[PDB]
Amino acid sequence: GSSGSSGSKYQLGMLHFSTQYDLLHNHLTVRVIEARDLPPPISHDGSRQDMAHSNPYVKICLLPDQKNSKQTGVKRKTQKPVFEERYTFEIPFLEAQRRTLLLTVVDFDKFSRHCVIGKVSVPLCEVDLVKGGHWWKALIPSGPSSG
Repeated sequence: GSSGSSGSKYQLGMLHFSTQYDLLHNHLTVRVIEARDLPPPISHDGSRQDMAHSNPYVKICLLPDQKNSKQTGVKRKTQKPVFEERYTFEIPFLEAQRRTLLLTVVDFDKFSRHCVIGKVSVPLCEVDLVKGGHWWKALIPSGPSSG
Protein backbone atom coordinates (compact mmCIF):
# COMPACT_ATOMS: atom_id res chain seq x y z
CA GLY A 1 0.00 0.00 0.00
CA SER A 2 2.14 2.85 -1.31
CA SER A 3 2.18 5.53 -4.00
CA GLY A 4 3.65 4.98 -7.45
CA SER A 5 5.66 6.82 -10.10
CA SER A 6 4.39 8.25 -13.38
CA GLY A 7 5.76 11.15 -15.41
CA SER A 8 9.20 12.55 -16.19
CA LYS A 9 11.50 9.55 -16.56
CA TYR A 10 14.17 9.00 -13.91
CA GLN A 11 17.70 9.66 -15.17
CA LEU A 12 19.23 8.76 -11.80
CA GLY A 13 21.64 6.26 -13.32
CA MET A 14 22.40 2.54 -13.48
CA LEU A 15 24.12 0.01 -11.22
CA HIS A 16 25.60 -3.39 -12.09
CA PHE A 17 24.95 -6.36 -9.79
CA SER A 18 24.64 -10.15 -9.90
CA THR A 19 22.50 -12.35 -7.65
CA GLN A 20 23.50 -16.01 -7.36
CA TYR A 21 22.74 -18.62 -4.70
CA ASP A 22 25.24 -21.35 -3.84
CA LEU A 23 23.65 -24.77 -3.30
CA LEU A 24 26.89 -26.40 -2.13
CA HIS A 25 27.30 -23.82 0.63
CA ASN A 26 23.54 -23.32 0.97
CA HIS A 27 23.94 -19.54 1.13
CA LEU A 28 23.24 -16.41 -0.91
CA THR A 29 26.24 -15.18 -2.90
CA VAL A 30 25.72 -11.52 -3.81
CA ARG A 31 28.71 -10.09 -5.67
CA VAL A 32 28.80 -6.30 -5.97
CA ILE A 33 29.68 -5.01 -9.44
CA GLU A 34 30.81 -1.60 -10.68
CA ALA A 35 28.41 1.06 -11.94
CA ARG A 36 28.10 4.19 -14.08
CA ASP A 37 25.93 7.21 -14.87
CA LEU A 38 25.94 8.38 -11.25
CA PRO A 39 25.15 11.98 -10.24
CA PRO A 40 27.69 14.15 -8.38
CA PRO A 41 27.60 14.98 -4.65
CA ILE A 42 24.73 17.45 -4.40
CA SER A 43 22.25 18.33 -1.65
CA HIS A 44 19.60 20.61 -3.15
CA ASP A 45 20.54 20.95 -6.82
CA GLY A 46 23.22 22.02 -9.28
CA SER A 47 24.49 20.72 -12.61
CA ARG A 48 27.68 18.68 -12.84
CA GLN A 49 29.62 20.42 -10.07
CA ASP A 50 33.20 21.26 -11.04
CA MET A 51 36.04 19.51 -9.22
CA ALA A 52 33.55 17.38 -7.28
CA HIS A 53 34.92 13.93 -6.46
CA SER A 54 34.03 11.84 -3.41
CA ASN A 55 34.23 8.26 -2.16
CA PRO A 56 30.88 6.66 -3.07
CA TYR A 57 29.77 3.20 -1.94
CA VAL A 58 27.02 0.63 -2.51
CA LYS A 59 24.90 -1.02 0.18
CA ILE A 60 23.15 -4.40 0.27
CA CYS A 61 20.03 -5.82 1.92
CA LEU A 62 17.43 -8.58 1.62
CA LEU A 63 13.86 -7.31 1.93
CA PRO A 64 11.55 -7.17 3.52
CA ASP A 65 14.36 -7.16 6.07
CA GLN A 66 15.75 -3.62 5.99
CA LYS A 67 17.76 -3.74 9.22
CA ASN A 68 20.91 -5.80 8.66
CA SER A 69 22.29 -3.84 5.70
CA LYS A 70 25.78 -4.37 4.30
CA GLN A 71 28.21 -1.98 2.59
CA THR A 72 31.28 -2.35 0.39
CA GLY A 73 34.62 -0.74 1.17
CA VAL A 74 35.23 2.94 0.48
CA LYS A 75 36.87 3.76 -2.85
CA ARG A 76 38.94 6.86 -3.64
CA LYS A 77 37.66 9.98 -5.40
CA THR A 78 35.86 8.51 -8.41
CA GLN A 79 32.61 8.80 -10.35
CA LYS A 80 32.25 5.10 -11.16
CA PRO A 81 32.37 3.07 -7.92
CA VAL A 82 33.96 -0.32 -8.61
CA PHE A 83 34.80 -2.97 -6.01
CA GLU A 84 33.96 -6.33 -7.57
CA GLU A 85 33.67 -7.92 -4.12
CA ARG A 86 31.72 -11.04 -3.16
CA TYR A 87 29.46 -11.54 -0.13
CA THR A 88 27.65 -14.40 1.61
CA PHE A 89 24.42 -14.75 3.58
CA GLU A 90 23.22 -17.88 5.37
CA ILE A 91 19.64 -18.04 4.10
CA PRO A 92 17.40 -21.02 3.25
CA PHE A 93 16.34 -21.12 -0.40
CA LEU A 94 12.67 -21.31 0.59
CA GLU A 95 13.11 -17.91 2.24
CA ALA A 96 15.35 -16.50 -0.49
CA GLN A 97 12.51 -16.83 -3.01
CA ARG A 98 10.37 -14.77 -0.64
CA ARG A 99 13.17 -12.30 0.07
CA THR A 100 14.18 -9.54 -2.34
CA LEU A 101 17.62 -8.24 -3.33
CA LEU A 102 17.74 -4.46 -2.86
CA LEU A 103 20.81 -2.31 -3.50
CA THR A 104 21.17 1.29 -2.32
CA VAL A 105 23.73 3.76 -3.67
CA VAL A 106 24.72 6.40 -1.13
CA ASP A 107 27.70 8.76 -1.22
CA PHE A 108 30.16 8.99 1.67
CA ASP A 109 31.72 12.29 2.74
CA LYS A 110 31.84 14.94 5.47
CA PHE A 111 28.77 16.83 4.27
CA SER A 112 27.37 13.64 2.75
CA ARG A 113 23.79 13.79 4.02
CA HIS A 114 21.38 10.86 3.63
CA CYS A 115 20.54 11.91 0.07
CA VAL A 116 20.74 8.43 -1.45
CA ILE A 117 20.99 8.63 -5.24
CA GLY A 118 18.68 5.68 -5.83
CA LYS A 119 17.80 2.07 -5.05
CA VAL A 120 17.32 -1.16 -7.00
CA SER A 121 14.98 -3.93 -5.86
CA VAL A 122 14.59 -7.33 -7.54
CA PRO A 123 12.53 -10.37 -6.49
CA LEU A 124 14.50 -13.62 -6.29
CA CYS A 125 11.29 -15.60 -6.79
CA GLU A 126 11.24 -15.63 -10.59
CA VAL A 127 14.99 -15.38 -11.21
CA ASP A 128 16.96 -18.62 -11.02
CA LEU A 129 19.45 -18.33 -8.15
CA VAL A 130 20.78 -21.88 -8.49
CA LYS A 131 21.83 -20.79 -11.98
CA GLY A 132 22.81 -17.28 -10.94
CA GLY A 133 21.70 -13.81 -12.00
CA HIS A 134 23.23 -10.92 -13.92
CA TRP A 135 21.48 -7.92 -15.48
CA TRP A 136 21.41 -4.12 -15.63
CA LYS A 137 18.83 -1.88 -13.96
CA ALA A 138 18.22 1.86 -13.61
CA LEU A 139 18.22 3.17 -10.04
CA ILE A 140 14.79 4.44 -8.96
CA PRO A 141 13.75 7.39 -6.76
CA SER A 142 13.19 5.82 -3.34
CA GLY A 143 10.16 6.92 -1.34
CA PRO A 144 8.21 6.59 1.92
CA SER A 145 6.88 3.21 3.07
CA SER A 146 4.32 2.44 5.78
CA GLY A 147 5.02 -1.28 5.88
